[PDB]
Amino acid sequence: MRWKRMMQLLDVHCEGEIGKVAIGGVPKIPGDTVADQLHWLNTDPKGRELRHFLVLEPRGAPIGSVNLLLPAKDSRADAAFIILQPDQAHASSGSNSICVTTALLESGMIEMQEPETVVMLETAAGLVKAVAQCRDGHCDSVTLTMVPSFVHELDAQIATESWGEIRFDLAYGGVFYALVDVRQLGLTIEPGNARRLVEAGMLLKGEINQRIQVVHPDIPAISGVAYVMFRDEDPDGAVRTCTTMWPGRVDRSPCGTGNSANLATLHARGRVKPGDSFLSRSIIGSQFTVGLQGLTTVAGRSAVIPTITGRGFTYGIHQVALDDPLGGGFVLTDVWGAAAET
Amino acid sequence: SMRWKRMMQLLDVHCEGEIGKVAIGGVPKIPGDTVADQLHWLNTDPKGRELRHFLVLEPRGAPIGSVNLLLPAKDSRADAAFIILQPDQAHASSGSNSICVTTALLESGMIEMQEPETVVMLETAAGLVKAVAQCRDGHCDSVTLTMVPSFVHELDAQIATESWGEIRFDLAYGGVFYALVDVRQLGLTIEPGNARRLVEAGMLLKGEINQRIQVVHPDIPAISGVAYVMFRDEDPDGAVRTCTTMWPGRVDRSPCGTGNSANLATLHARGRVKPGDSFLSRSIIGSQFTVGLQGLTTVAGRSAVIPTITGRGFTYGIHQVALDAFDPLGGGFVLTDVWGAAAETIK
Ligand SMILES: O=C(O)[C@@H]1C[C@@H](O)CN1
Repeated sequence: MRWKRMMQLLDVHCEGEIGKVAIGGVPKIPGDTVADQLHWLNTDPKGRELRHFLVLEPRGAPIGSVNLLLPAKDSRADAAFIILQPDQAHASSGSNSICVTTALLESGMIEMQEPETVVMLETAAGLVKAVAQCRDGHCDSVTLTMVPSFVHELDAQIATESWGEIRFDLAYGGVFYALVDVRQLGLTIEPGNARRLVEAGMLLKGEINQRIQVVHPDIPAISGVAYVMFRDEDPDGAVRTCTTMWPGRVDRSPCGTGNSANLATLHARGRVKPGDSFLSRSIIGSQFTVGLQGLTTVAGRSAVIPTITGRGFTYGIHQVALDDPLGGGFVLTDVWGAAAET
Repeated sequence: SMRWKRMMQLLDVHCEGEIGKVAIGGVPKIPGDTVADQLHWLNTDPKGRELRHFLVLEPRGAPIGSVNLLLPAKDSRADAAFIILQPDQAHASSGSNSICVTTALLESGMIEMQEPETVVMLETAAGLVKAVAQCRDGHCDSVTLTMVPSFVHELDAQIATESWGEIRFDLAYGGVFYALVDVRQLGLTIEPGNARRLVEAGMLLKGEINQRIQVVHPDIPAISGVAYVMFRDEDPDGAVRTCTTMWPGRVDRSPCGTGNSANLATLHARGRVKPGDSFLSRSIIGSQFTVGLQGLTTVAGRSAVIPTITGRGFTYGIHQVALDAFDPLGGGFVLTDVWGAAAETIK
C-alpha cells in the first residue's frame, strides 16, 4: 500500500521566487536547537537523502526552495523553518520567510488578525519577526525584521581570467554573500544576461570558497559563502540585484538576505542611517522595500538590523508521497547547469 | 466577479524519468469538433496560449515535464482523449505521456483497473492509441502502446553546418515529426556529460530545419512542423540510444516513444527490421523502453509501420493549481538561466 505517508506542501511565490512550504508529514529532524537541525541536514547522509528526495528530479526542479516547517524550540517563536535547495540547507531567506508567513496565515495554522498579524519565525540564524498586513483572509504584505547583518570583509579582491581583478564585499545577511558590483563584468542585470551572470556567479562562488573559509562567529552551523550576488544601482536609486545560486540559476526575487548583507556594507560606508529605506529590484523587475531599523553588534563588530518588505502569493497545494526505480533524486546539466554534474 | 479562477487538479506521474502531469479535474472546455481541431485551437487562439502558459511556465511549470490535458473522447471507440502541453506548443502525441496518462487513469481509479490486464483506448489528435496495462495489486506495472502509423517523410536529408560540416538526418513521423540525427556526426555520444552540448546542437538544428522545410501530416492539418531533433546511436548490445531535444532547450529523460516510432519507420525503410522484431531503446539517463514492430500499413498510399512502445509509469503525487485574482504573475514567465537561451523569444 502506497500513498500511505504524504507530505503536504503549500505552493507560494514571493515576487516570483518559489517557496514551497512543507506543512504536514515533515519528518523529525535530529537536533536540540534549530541550528543543530541545520547542521544535521548538512552533514548527515539521511539529511542529504531527505533534501535530495524533495528538491531533485522528479519531485523538484531547478527553481524554488522547499521550506521545512519545524516545531519552534524557542518559546517566543510561532514556528521554525529551514530552507532546502539543491546545493544545501540554508539558515535564512527573505523571500522564503515571506512565503512561510503567507502560508502559515492563509492555511489557518496561525490565527489571522486584521489589519495586522505578527508572526515570529525561528531560524538557525535567530528569530525573524514577520509583520503581515492582512485583509479578508488575505496576507497582502509582509515586513521582516531580519537577523543582525554585518560585514566580514570589505573591498576584497580576486583575480579572474575574463574580467581581471574583481573587487567584492564578503558580508552576512542571514547567510554569507560575496557582493559584486556587476559593472566590473561589463554586464547589466537584465533578463538577456541571465546565463552569463549565472556562469560568472558560479565561477566566483567556487573560487572564493576555495580561498577563504567563513563561519558565523556565534553559530558554527552557518558557514561558507552561499551565494554571489551581483549588484548595481538603477537611475532612480534602487538597488538592482542578481543573486546566483548553485548549481546555476538566479533568484527571481530582489533577495532579502543579499539585500541585508549589502545593507551592512552601505552602513559601513556611511551611505545609510536608521530610518532610511529604499527599493530593491531583481532581474525580472520584482521589488522589495529594504529598511534600516537600527544597529546592534555581532561578536564585537558593528551590525545592522534590516527590514525587508514584499508580498507572497499562494498558487497551489501539493501532496507528495514519501513512501520508485529512480527515486532518490537526480539532475542533468541541461537545465540544472554545468556545475550539477557533481 | 470571483477571486479564484482556473482551479485544476493534476496527478504527478513520470515515465522512465520523464514527467507527465495528468489534469484530472477542472479542465476547461477546449473548442473544436475533433481532437485535432482542439489541438489547432490550442496552437492558434490567444486563449489557448494563455491556458498553456498558465500551466507550463513559472511558477506553476518548470523546464522539465509536460502537462497532459485530459479531454472528452470524441471517438466512440476511445475511453479518454488528451493533448500534450509543453513550453514550445501543444503536441498531438507522446509515448512517455501516453504511459503517464494510462497509469494515472488506472491508479486513481478513474478507469476501473482490471487484473492482470487493462486495455485503455486513448484518443489523440494523431488517432487512437491502444494502451495495454499490466496491472497487479492496484498498481499499473507497465504499459504497452500501439502507436499511430509512423512513416518516413524524407530519408538521407542533409544540411550544411558550421561546427559539424554536412549533417545527414532523416525526417520521419512517429506521432509528431522528428529530425533524426546520428549523434556520432557531432563527435559526441549520448551520455549525461554531453547534455548541454546536445541541447545546443538540437536547438540549432530544429531552428534551421524548420525554416528550410515545412512538413505537415498528410491527413491531419493540425500536426505540422518538426517538433524535435532526436539524436540517435546504437549501443554495443544493439539497443537504440536516443536523446530527444525539446525547445526551448532540454532533453527527454525517457527513451522517447514518438522518436523511436519515427526511427522505426526509417529502420523498416532500410530493411533492418521486420514485423515481430523488438529491441531495447535507452535514454541519456539509461532508462529503457522496448520497441516493437507490430505490422505494416500505409499513410498517403506509401509504406508505414505500426510501432509498439513498452515502458513503466510511476505516480508520485497529486496537486492543485489555481489563479488568484491578486497575483501579478498569474500569466506565466520564463528566464534563460534554466529554460535555455531560446526562451528569450517566448512572449
Ligand atoms: O515519449 C515521447 O514520445 C515523448 C516526446 C516528448 O513528449 C517527451 N517524450
